[PDB]
Amino acid sequence: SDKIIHLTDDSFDTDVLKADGAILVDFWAEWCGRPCKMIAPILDEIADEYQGKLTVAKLNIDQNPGTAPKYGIRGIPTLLLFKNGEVAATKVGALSKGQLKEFLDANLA
Ligand SMILES: [Cu+2]
Repeated sequence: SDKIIHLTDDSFDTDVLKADGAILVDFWAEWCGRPCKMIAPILDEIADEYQGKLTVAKLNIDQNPGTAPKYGIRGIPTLLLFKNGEVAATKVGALSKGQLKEFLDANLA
């Protein structure tokens, strides 16, 4: 987890919406079991691998309850890709590294 911005509702406008470039935000909570657990190792790899192309960040919805409403998240994990203030694309549930790389490659072009 060294490269992964830990977000709060207070920091989201600054860290995400005012940032240059792309950032992938993982919405999660401790009560999400296996599907959240399954993507957390892969995100450390992606954050490493897309260094300078993309920032990965996590927001725990329990501890931070006002963000997922403004973007309509129904379930966790949900991954939202932001490019310069805007939602470019959404991926819901657990997925493999290979299909997470397909989602980021198609959208960082
Ligand atoms: Cu790390």
